[PDB]
Amino acid sequence: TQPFTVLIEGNIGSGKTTYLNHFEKYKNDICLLTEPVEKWRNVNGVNLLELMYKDPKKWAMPFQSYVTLTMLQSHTAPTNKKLKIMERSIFSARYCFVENMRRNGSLEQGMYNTLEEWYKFIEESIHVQADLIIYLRTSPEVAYERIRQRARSEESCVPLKYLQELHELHEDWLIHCKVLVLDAD
Amino acid sequence: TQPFTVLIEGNIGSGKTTYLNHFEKYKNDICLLTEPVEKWRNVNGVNLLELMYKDPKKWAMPFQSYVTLTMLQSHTAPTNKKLKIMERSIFSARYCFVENMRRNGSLEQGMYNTLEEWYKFIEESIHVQADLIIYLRTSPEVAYERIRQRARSEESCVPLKYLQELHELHEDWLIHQRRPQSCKVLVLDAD
Ligand SMILES: Nc1ccn([C@H]2C[C@H](O)[C@@H](CO)O2)c(=O)n1
Ligand SMILES: Nc1ccn([C@H]2C[C@H](O)[C@@H](CO)O2)c(=O)n1
Repeated sequence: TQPFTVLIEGNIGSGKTTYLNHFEKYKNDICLLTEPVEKWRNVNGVNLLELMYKDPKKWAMPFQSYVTLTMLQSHTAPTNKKLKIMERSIFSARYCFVENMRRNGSLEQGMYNTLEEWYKFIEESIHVQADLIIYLRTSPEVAYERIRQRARSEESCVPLKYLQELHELHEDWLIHCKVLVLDAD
Repeated sequence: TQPFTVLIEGNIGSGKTTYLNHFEKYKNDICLLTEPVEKWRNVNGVNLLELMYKDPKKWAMPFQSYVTLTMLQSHTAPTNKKLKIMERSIFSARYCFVENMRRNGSLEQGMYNTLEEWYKFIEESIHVQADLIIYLRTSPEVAYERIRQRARSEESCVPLKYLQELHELHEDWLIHQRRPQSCKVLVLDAD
């Protein structure tokens, strides 16, 4: 029992937070689920996001596992509203962020495989509500400027190359469920 | 929709496999779920059990996460039989095996916390069927002997100290009732 669901997808620095704020005035009639970064930063006093960025070969696995969980919690969360808008999803976690961490060697085969088994079990047990994806398409260099533009201790070591990798993965998934592409440049 | 469920608990080398085999002849009327070791040994060609034992600080986290999943799959698996018997459970994973890996330093705080968030979400979303626990109570020394008397596998180098740690945790849970079980425990002398 889930309302019409829109997912906001795009690279780091694609303006999703700014875009999602346009909907804040409609909170009375729309279910607005911000990406649970605050959950990730305080898993009982542990900042998994910081640990992942600081040491990905060690922390990519637990971090992405906790991402999967929190996204699943958002996807299945109860609301009486007839429209739901989600910042990101279990799908970008899987198809972009986990895939990239596998490709750059931060997730070893067995760790990726464990994450993959969870996704399979989720998809087999739960139909995940996804009616529309709004893809905030950017160029990696503009995304880079947006990250530096905002003070975020965690992401302040992310190379342009990493953003390029995440860009191509969003392109594969979303270009190469209805997808609406917006020029977020 | 799950039948009456019995969970077989106890240390490594407590004789659970031998004990579960006594029920094999009753497969027609009982749902028999062996501990999914074969799944753990072959996660797309990856032996997570071997990797965990060889390098626990690296592999305890993904291993126990996969344990959680496979146990959950067993707990929720469909059967038309009116009795189900399970070798181990999500509860021993949480209360003994994960707790011990946390205490010995193989699971850092953040990794333990991630595993714990999954357990919470599972208990809040799914009532896990558990009607009876049969505790195959052994002494660590006997559990140790059983391991060293059988064929070599991933387990075969676990120190006696590790088995003593797991023993006390099974006692805390199943005898002291210091973990939130609320379930009848039948203790058997598996020595
Ligand atoms: N599946 C995800 C989702 C988000 N992030 C990171 C990218 C940003 O740095 C931050 C906020 O979205 O979290 C991530 O590594 N993996
Ligand atoms: N949660 C669990 C369950 C089992 N095992 C191990 C103990 C045995 O060595 C092997 C087969 O039971 O798996 C484990 O490390 N963690």
